[PDB]
Amino acid sequence: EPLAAGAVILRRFAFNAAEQLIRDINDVASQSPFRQMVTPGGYTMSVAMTNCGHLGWTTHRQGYLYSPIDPQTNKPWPAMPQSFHNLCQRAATAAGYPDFQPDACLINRYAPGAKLCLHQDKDEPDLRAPIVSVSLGLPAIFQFGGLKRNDPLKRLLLEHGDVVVWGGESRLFYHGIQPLKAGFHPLTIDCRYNLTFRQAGK
DNA sequence: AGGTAAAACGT
DNA sequence: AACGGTTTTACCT
Ligand SMILES: O=C(O)CCC(=O)C(=O)O
Ligand SMILES: [Mn+2]
Repeated sequence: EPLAAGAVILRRFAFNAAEQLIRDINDVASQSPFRQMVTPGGYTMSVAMTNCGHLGWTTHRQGYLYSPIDPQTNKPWPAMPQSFHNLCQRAATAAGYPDFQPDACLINRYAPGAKLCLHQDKDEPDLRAPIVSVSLGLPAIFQFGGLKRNDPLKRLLLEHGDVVVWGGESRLFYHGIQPLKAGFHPLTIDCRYNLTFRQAGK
């Protein structure tokens, strides 16, 4: 059984590419550091984030925004690593989205207990473009629902190297990550990373 | 009028 | 601890 209409999980798709992806996460973070963003309501997110590529997802007092500039450093986000772009392209093609051209990569870091409450990815103007989501390190429970918040949830363990792609009919589906369980991974030591690729511009 | 804020406590 | 209330409102454009 596939995940949803226009959605698929590619298990261990990024396993072989993982070590290089993690080196490149470190390189990106050396320029635009991980930070826990503050919601408009004034709460600090448990997930630490940074971005690469032309546009980066951020919180602001007025809401959420994709920006070409890191508001912390006041410099552009680091360029999207070739390893990121190549993996994303291969995953998108395998998932049935061969024309996907991302211009934005959000890098999430989960410490033990870190979560991402059920939400939609909707800050992007071109809804024809899919989401490519790459898991690295410690395993996490991914929630995948429907168009409405109360739509029944699928719960899927996402392990190191797993790639999830959604778009088309499932593009605006609610999804999230349950509080991360503590553990060890030889490549990340004590955390989970996630790479979320999007077309956020035109 | 529609979009977005909640990507964030009680049972 | 899975589910759902809150946005059951307050501001922008
Ligand atoms: O960490 C994940 O697997 C999901 C991340 C996510 O939903 C997001 O960054 O919008
Ligand atoms: Mn998301």
